[PDB]
Amino acid sequence: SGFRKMAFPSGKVEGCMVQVTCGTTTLNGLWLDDVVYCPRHVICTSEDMLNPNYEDLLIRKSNHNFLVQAGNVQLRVIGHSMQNCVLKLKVDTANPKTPKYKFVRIQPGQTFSVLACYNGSPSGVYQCAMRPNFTIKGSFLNGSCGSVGFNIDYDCVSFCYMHHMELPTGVHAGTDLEGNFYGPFVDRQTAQAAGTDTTITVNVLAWLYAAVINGDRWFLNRFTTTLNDFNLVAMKYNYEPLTQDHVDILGPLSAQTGIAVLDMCASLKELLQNGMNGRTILGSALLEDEFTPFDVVRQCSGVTF
Amino acid sequence: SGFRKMAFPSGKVEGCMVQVTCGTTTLNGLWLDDVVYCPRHVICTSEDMLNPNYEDLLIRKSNHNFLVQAGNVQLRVIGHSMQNCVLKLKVDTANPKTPKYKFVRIQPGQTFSVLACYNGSPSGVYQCAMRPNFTIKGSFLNGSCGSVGFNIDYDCVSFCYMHHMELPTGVHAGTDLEGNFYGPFVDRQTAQAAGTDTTITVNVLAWLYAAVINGDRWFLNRFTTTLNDFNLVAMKYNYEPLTQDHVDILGPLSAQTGIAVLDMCASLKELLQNGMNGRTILGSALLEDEFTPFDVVRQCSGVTF
Ligand SMILES: N#CC1(CS(=O)(=O)N2Cc3ccc(Cl)cc3[C@H](C(=O)Nc3cncc4ccccc34)C2)CC1
Ligand SMILES: N#CC1(CS(=O)(=O)N2Cc3ccc(Cl)cc3[C@H](C(=O)Nc3cncc4ccccc34)C2)CC1
Ligand SMILES: [Cl-]
Repeated sequence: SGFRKMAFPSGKVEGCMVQVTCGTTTLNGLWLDDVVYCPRHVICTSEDMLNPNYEDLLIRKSNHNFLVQAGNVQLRVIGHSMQNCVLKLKVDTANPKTPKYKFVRIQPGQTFSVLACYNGSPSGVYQCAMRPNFTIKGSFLNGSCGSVGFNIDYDCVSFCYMHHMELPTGVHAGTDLEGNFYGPFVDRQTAQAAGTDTTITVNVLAWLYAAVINGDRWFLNRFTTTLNDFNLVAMKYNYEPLTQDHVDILGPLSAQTGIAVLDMCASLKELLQNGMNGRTILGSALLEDEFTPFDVVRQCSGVTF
Repeated sequence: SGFRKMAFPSGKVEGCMVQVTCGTTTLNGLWLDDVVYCPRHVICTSEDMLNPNYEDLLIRKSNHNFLVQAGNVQLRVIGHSMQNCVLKLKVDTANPKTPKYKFVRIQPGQTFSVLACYNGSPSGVYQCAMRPNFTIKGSFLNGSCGSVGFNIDYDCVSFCYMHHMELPTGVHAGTDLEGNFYGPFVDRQTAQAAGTDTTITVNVLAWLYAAVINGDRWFLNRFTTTLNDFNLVAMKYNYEPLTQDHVDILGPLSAQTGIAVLDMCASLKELLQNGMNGRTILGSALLEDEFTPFDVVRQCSGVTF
């Protein structure tokens, strides 16, 4: 029993975190094999950020201008290149702690673990989701740039996010490990804002199934709905549309609890129109949307890494 | 900016998890130096658990009855002894991945990270607190016994909890790393139930100071209160008494925000009376009590917004 916001064990990622310094700027790098990956804005001053020309700033740099520190050991930079908004530093030593890994680009609604780092040293681990507006609600202070997001599929670390910036609303933006931003953001000090956000419907449904598995059934009712009628109600409350793909993905949980997906949709409709009436679900007074159907199955079955 | 339920990076603990087998029973062990620590109920059958005589069950066991597996390597048990409710197995190999560590006994209200394991393999990491009734609200399935709770302040891992059992209400009970249970609980399947749980008042106050640091003041008011009048109100809402020790501990957060502890107590009294009226504090519609004053200082910025 129990249902907690759970992150993947971070050990395989901790062994890759390094400190990258370029002049007065210090941030975090990811050391895999003989390459260190970090945000390209490490080569900028506060002044450059206003309107940076990254190739022009990079051409003026030599290998010895980048200081890479792994623990208390200094690594030697023997090459440098740029791919989108990520700087790739070739080093003389391959990381002996390099795990089995892949670079993956995730979709909004997908969750991942974040290993927050400062000066190449991991400080904490938490779970979060890529919001429909492409931002993440992280917890990051100055110096956290270069911190990474990941998932573990069997024994392989899937790196999906690298941290670059904080928006005025306190939410966060970054790139995949190939340097492509999630969302309409740019790595420049200029006016940028998160768009209006929506609730991840398939995730709230998965979390309602996790509550049923744990004994919270007060919100169940005898009613059902059509997929079209549920989507008209979802549009009214700023919830993402539910597709037939989402219904198929919820199939295993629907069979385990004996509650059809459209039967659980009728419960969600009543919760939206009437509220919780002083009651809670899994210790929460809000409808939680940062657990995917896979996360629910994983936590209710004990999958190890 | 941001405020998340954050766990310590688990890497130092993942490198200590092993599988312990005794007959038909399999659970997790913690391998530090040349000793494996695990719950003593690993020597019991389901039948033994009603009224076990551990000394009598243990005297019938030899070193070669315990199978310890670290990764895909088998360890050799060369000694065994019992200390309170923990079994200590001496092995022929010292753990090369043993971190700098301490065994610490915590008080109710204190938080820690849990590395949930099955068959000696880590599955997830989450944050939780020792409830005032000495239980923890974890997320554990059968096979999770022997999973550990820890803090990693600075570079030293302080082990504070080892998982032993689930109570009928779905909550969890366990021991410190010296085998002493937290609470009036026994490693015996007897009529046992958690006492009435209460809210950790000093933690809710710390979390209100975090909300102020992150730029929110909607809940503050022009009032103050005496310590005694606050306690008479709080206990009617099932909140733990706030002691002078707790007031002293909140001193640093009070000086940073400029809000006196008894002024913050007045806001909490009003929030308990009025509810939130459709508003949230740090993304929550309930008052959060699983962040200590020390966790808030560790995560939040030193500059108030
Ligand atoms: N809005 C905003 C803020 C950011 S900033 O203006 O100081 N800043 C401009 C900027 C522009 C583009 C890029 Cl790619 C990076 C960056 C940097 C960036 O975001 N860094 C950070 C990242 N994370 C968490 C931070 C917390 C605190 C201060 C910086 C933080 C620096 C004030 C929060
Ligand atoms: N009530 C209850 C339950 C546990 S039990 O009755 O099967 N059980 C009695 C018992 C008594 C004392 C001691 Cl020391 C250990 C133990 C064991 C124990 O708690 N194991 C577990 C531990 N954690 C999480 C579990 C989840 C699911 C099943 C086992 C779980 C076995 C059914 C939840
Ligand atoms: Cl303590």
